Amino acid sequence: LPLYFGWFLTKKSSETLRKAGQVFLEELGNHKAFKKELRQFVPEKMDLVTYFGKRPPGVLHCTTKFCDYGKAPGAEEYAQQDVLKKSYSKAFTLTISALFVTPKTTGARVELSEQQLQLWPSDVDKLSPTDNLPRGSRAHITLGCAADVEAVQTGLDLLEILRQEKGGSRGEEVGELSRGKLYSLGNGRWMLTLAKNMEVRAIFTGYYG
Repeated sequence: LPLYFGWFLTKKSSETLRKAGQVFLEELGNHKAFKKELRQFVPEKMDLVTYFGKRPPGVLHCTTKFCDYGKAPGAEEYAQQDVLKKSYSKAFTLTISALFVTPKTTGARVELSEQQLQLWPSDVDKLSPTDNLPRGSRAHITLGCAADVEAVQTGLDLLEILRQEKGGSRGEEVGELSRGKLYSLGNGRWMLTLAKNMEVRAIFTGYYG
C-alpha cells in the first residue's frame, strides 16, 4: 500500500495554485491589517513567502486517506473499495474556494463534490469526538509550512478555522486582495475567500514516498 492516496495536481494546475498562494502571501504581508497583528503572528515587516519556508517543490496534492503502507487503521479496507478501483488513475476537477494563513501553515480549502466524497475516508473530519463538521471539511492542499511544523498540521488548521466559524465566531472582513475578500479570524489566522473559485485538474493515485 502507499504512504497515502490522494489527488495529485497536473503541472499546470500546480503552478497556477502555487502562484495564487504566493501572490496571496505577498499581498497579505504588505496589508495594513496584517501589519497591525504582527506580534500576534510572530512574537519589522515579515516576508511570508520566506516565513513559509518548507513548500512543496513541484506537484501539489489533496490527500484522501493516509495509509502508512498499511499500518494506518482502515488503510487496506480503503484501498480495496470498488469506487477506488474505478477512480484510480482517473482525472478529476477539484474546486478551491479559499486560501488561508496561520502561524503554522498556509494552504487552500478544497470543496469536494458528492462524487469525490465517495473517496473521502471516515473519521478524519473531527478534532474532538463530538464534532459534527460536514464530511470532507479537512480537504485541503498544503502550500507551505513554518520551519518546525509538520505538513499534516495544514488540515488540522483548516478544521480549526471551520470549527470556529461553525461555532459562531466568523472572520471579520478587513479588506480585499487579488482574487477576493480578506478575513481576520484572530490569533494569527487569515482567510481569503475567492470571488471566483479556482478549479484544478488532478489525478487520483497513490504516493509511495
